[PDB]
Amino acid sequence: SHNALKLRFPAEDEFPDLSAHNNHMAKVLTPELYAELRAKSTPSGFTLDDVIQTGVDNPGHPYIMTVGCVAGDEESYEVFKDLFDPIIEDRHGGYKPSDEHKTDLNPDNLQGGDDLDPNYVLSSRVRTGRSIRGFCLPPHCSRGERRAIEKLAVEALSSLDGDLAGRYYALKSMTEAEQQQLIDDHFLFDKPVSPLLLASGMARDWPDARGIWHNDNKTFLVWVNEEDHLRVISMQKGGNMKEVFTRFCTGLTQIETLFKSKDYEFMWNPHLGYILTCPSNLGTGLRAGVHIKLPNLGKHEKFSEVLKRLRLQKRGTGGVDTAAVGGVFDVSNADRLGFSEVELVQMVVDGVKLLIEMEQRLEQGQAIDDLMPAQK
Amino acid sequence: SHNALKLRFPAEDEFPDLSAHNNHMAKVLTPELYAELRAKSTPSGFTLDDVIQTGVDNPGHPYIMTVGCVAGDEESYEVFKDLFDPIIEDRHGGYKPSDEHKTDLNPDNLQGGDDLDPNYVLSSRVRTGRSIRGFCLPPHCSRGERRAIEKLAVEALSSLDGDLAGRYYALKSMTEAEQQQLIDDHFLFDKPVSPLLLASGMARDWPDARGIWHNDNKTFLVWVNEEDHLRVISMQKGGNMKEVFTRFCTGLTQIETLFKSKDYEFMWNPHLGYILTCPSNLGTGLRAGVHIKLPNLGKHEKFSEVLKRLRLQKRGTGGVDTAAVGGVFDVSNADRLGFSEVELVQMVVDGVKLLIEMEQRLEQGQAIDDLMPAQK
Ligand SMILES: Nc1ncnc2c1ncn2[C@@H]1O[C@H](COP(=O)(O)OP(=O)(O)O)[C@@H](O)[C@H]1O
Ligand SMILES: [Mg+2]
Repeated sequence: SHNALKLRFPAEDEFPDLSAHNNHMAKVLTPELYAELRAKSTPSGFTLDDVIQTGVDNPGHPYIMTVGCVAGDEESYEVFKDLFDPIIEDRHGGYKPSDEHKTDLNPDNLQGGDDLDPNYVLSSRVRTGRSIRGFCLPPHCSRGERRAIEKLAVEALSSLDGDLAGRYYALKSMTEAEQQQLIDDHFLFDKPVSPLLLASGMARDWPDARGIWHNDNKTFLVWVNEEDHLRVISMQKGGNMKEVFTRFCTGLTQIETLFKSKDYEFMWNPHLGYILTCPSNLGTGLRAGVHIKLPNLGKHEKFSEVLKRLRLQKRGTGGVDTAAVGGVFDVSNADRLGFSEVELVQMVVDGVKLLIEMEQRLEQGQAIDDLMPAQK
Repeated sequence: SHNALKLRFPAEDEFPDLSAHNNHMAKVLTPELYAELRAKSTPSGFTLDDVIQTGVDNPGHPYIMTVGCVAGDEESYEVFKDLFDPIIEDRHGGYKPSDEHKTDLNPDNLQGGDDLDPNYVLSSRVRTGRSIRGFCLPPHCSRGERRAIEKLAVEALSSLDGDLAGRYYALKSMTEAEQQQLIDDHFLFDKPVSPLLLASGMARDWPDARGIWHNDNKTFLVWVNEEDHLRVISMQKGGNMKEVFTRFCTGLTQIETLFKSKDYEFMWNPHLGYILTCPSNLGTGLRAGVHIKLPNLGKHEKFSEVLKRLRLQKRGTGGVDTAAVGGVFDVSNADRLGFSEVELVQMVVDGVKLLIEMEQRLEQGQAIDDLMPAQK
């Protein structure tokens, strides 16, 4: 046993140096908490050192605040709750250990959002992730488990029909140009270059058992075995978020149904909602957003604050690990736990509209300056 | 006695609540049939409540309907025929109570099948199950009966020689080395984890009297006292399905002959063929299939349809085989009752050969429409 060897050393000699680190894990992990949890392990053998490695290796990130830790299996969140609970509370605006997560996958509860200004919104996307109970998560899953997961996913998705009928495209089976085309077109996950993906062990055996399934129009897609067992995605050009979300809920429900038929269930509990690798993706694990052109807003003052006020996050055109190019920003809901899928999409819709108005505060004749403070 | 107690309650007080159930048993068990059959029992004491317990415990799924009942002895099918007959008819595509099942274990009747293209067929296999008359089935057999069955099996199997010379491995005394080898060879079975099997009572006293026997060449395998008294499997790499089926037939014949010399025989009758625990396994209880490479066809939208038309079904795989090929499948006959063992193996042989033709067409980037078969 390796952990057994490490346990021969006093806890202080193994405690990581997080002095110049800026991630959620670093903000919570103390010498005391490390000494208390370093001897524990989940049934699959995942340990605290495994949980925090990415956060030790990556002091920060150039575009967003990172969590700095991952779960290796469903039991990770329980065995190491004294580490995860505070992180979750911080990352998800005060979500406490005693709080409950609520789901709402009914499109009808989303007001408007069916016509975000086309001149500003180039495309709308809604995604989430799901883990199959009984298997270890990507940071820890063996080649055998990953292949088993791929087998089940492929089997299940082959049942989707109608507008959701599609095909599975194994990473290994596509040419270099085919892969890059899908990536650049915003459909497929990038090559394993993410500092998180690398340091957490999620890039092992790449591209074995990884792939993408999608319908003919590429408006509904499922990533298999990338950062999570499954990443369910609904997307299309334009700003009809309502339509995107409706298709999302429909396909997501049909997928769970298919899995249940085979007696498989997604990792889920009343407190954390759906369980995923990264604590930031718990609850709904939902990220709804748009590629929005705001060449001046992205430059304007306190833009970072307007997004913070609306619980929104910004990413590059190529995603979280990229910068915005041509003034096109990736704007989506920053929160995922403590709000329902419907409430989340509603925040993006309402937030975008504002961003647009704030976007039109110069080309015509206006600008924030008068009615602003007076916080109430 | 206990049944006498229940008979003191009105039938509707003992009637199971199958409001949210989706299994064959639930479909046919009306309040009237329950009241008509709840007072009956077989000579071994098996009652209707015993027959349907697993179906009451396991609701099944709308999309995938389970059987929901089991036979506890040979008489169960007769005593509770008013339950089983409709279930059998529905499950086996219209097999009527008056239909006859023809058994054909003569390899000479199989046309060809000795040359399935080895560039596609990685291995061939034929599996079945048998029950020994005079003993209750797994859900109901006592420790004594189970041990008696094991002793008979071990004795007969130890008599096999030459190509069928083998060794017996009791689960009880199994070492770590033996189980790992058995695991690597895909020969091991463990205590069931399926609630459908557990709820029937078939896993009692595990692993008492359970065992694994296989010949030295590892082309003939027998499981003792698992789902049924005996599960017989013949296999080998390549596409010589005729050879596999021939070994299958010879092994079964010799075993049966050894049993007869001791005044024992397999449960069998002109209507249901070989009697087994689950109604879905009646008739031949045979599954003949191939591990086959079909990377192109496997991605074709008409793949599931072609298999359906050929009266075949598939299962994806999770090994290095499909990983390297990008599509290896387990394809076998779908029918069990109303077709002889020969007709069933013939359908796999004929179907496979067409699948290979379609695969070769797709390799040439051609269409397979002209090869599409009509439902048979
Ligand atoms: N609103 C959007 N419209 C079109 N593509 C998008 C949108 N948001 C993100 N993407 C695509 O998703 C990728 C980045 O995904 P991130 O890494 O941002 O996904 P994460 O949302 O997985 O769950 C990028 O390559 C980009 O092409
Ligand atoms: Mg991503």
